[PDB]
Amino acid sequence: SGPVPSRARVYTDVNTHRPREYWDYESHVVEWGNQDDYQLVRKLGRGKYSEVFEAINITNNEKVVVKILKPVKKKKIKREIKILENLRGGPNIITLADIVKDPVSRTPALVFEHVNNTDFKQLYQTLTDYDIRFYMYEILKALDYCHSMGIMHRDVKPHNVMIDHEHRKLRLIDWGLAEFYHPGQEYNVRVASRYFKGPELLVDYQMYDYSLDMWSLGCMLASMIFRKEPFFHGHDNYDQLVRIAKVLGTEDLYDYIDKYNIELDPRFNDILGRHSRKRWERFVHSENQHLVSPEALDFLDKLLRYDHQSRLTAREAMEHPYFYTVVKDQ
Repeated sequence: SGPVPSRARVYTDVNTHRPREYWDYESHVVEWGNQDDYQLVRKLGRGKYSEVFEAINITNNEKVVVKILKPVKKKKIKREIKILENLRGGPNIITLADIVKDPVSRTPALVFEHVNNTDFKQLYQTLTDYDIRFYMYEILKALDYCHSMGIMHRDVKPHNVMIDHEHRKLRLIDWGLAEFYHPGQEYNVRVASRYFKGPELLVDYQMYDYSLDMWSLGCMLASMIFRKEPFFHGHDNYDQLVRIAKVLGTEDLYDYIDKYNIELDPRFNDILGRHSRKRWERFVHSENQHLVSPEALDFLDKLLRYDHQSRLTAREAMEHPYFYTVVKDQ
């Protein structure tokens, strides 16, 4: 008959109670800043959709990050801009400062607050048990904020978390794939990076919600505590589900597709097979011992569920025993 509907357990109708202007991004009017305000200093990186530069605001000699957009549908640019403006001032959310027309690409360039960051390459190297708890807690603040505001990030992974370790300061960035949550809406499943895609995305269940972000956060945590980056390292979208299935087992997977009456791709038949659910202990060795605790495993288990309804919400996560010691400190 087709798949069973679903709604977010939390923040279900927040957008419905807003004025349409809040989520009706297609009708947002960009008000352009002055592109001569900013002088480019050096290239920071290349994205799928942007070139990223360090720049100076000459009017006030402050350091900024400029994201020059590749050509993309104006719809998508209005979205990102709208989401960024709705979220401004929220905890650990990157601040958009200005928006300008690049004279050379004739495309938008978003201008962000500068964040002096340590590379997750050289960072997930040096992190103590406490650091991970602290930063995950900081990420959860950002995710509970943006979910409470009717927005799912849809691209949570280590690249999108900026940490200034010297200042113990964290920002969730790259809001380019983020969407407004509406009960009943069927989303594109071609979001997130492979290693971070929820099972919902992999079996093509379009009526997903904020809980997607919680899976992704599970993948990050797994890779930090067990020191295997990325944790679920599939070579393509089908191999990804099989890698998950090999840890979480096939019984719950098939239970999941059953509950939601999901029609599984015939390609998946010959490859999923039959796998038991593994105990987390099998990833604990002497190099990662000091980051793994019973608290940490209980928490990770509660994030990494096929059934998106059963995963913790950002808010429930934040009150898990794993964070008791960081909560007391603040």
